Amino acid sequence: ALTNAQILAVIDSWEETVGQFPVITHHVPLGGGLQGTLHCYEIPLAAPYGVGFAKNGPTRWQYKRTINQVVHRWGSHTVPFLLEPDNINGKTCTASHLCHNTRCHNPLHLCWESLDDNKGRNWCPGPNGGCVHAVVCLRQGPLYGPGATVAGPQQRGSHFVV
Amino acid sequence: ALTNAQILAVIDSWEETVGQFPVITHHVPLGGGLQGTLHCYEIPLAAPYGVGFAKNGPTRWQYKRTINQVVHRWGSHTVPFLLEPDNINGKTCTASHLCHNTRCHNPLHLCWESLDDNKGRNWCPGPNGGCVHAVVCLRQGPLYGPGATVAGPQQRGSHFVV
Ligand SMILES: [Zn+2]
Ligand SMILES: [Zn+2]
Ligand SMILES: [Zn+2]
Ligand SMILES: [Zn+2]
Repeated sequence: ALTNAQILAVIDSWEETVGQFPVITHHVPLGGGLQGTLHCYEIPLAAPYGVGFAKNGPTRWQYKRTINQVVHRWGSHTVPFLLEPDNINGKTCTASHLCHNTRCHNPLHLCWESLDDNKGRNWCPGPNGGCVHAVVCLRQGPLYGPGATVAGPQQRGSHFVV
Repeated sequence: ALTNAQILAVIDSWEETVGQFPVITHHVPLGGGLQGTLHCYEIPLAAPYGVGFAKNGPTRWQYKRTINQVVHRWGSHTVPFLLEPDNINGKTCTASHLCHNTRCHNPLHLCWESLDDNKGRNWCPGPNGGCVHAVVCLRQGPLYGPGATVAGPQQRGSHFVV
């Protein structure tokens, strides 16, 4: 439908609008006890969201542009990757938040990968704690740690061996 | 509300029956380039599954016992933890497979924890690769690794900073 050149124009106007989103500066764990700073550019909570942006459900938004009378819509976080393959290993690529902040649309905080890869960064030790993700994590995952397991492997008799 | 004695009887009968489940030896990644050996006790693919066991949907089974003239049913993997709280402050406890093998019912391969703790093990480096789970993993998670990220963080202009 859209040529690569038209797509580039879409990504550029998207970057300009997102660049005006209010910035939140916060400190995050990088792994191994090291602290770092991130600058998230967050989409407003209420209209005005910025030209082309609109809510798309509970906590999702989409970017919409009408080109040559045809209406085009994209998930709000996906625009930076419109020229990239949209699947890998047979899995649909998703806009993954390295900052783990849903409202953030900073392209420096997003990557394009499968939902599984996306989900996993959540338990990742971080760039400074052992992260082995080829496209390195920006911070330690929010869910990383010992867990809260209430009961471990056990047996009353002697029927089993590990 | 079964007495403590009745519950012990349920676990004991469960253990004896699962103990007669065919034992499959799997060699799995431990992390750190090392491999280990696990003995999974797998529930048959079709009837007969074993005394007290029945299919409860796809890839799910139930264990039933008649106590005081009443049939009781539990998820086939939950029996080892019948004496433990079923939730911590509302957070539902789940039978988590440390061996990541659904058909396996080896109690030495199961732990009792929340869905999040359960999910996170999917990406753990393993017991020899840096696992930090309080209740240590028996192996490296199936999804652990560099991942397959199509595109990483990047911006075209200079509207953003990390
Ligand atoms: Zn961010
Ligand atoms: Zn990582
Ligand atoms: Zn097993
Ligand atoms: Zn672990």
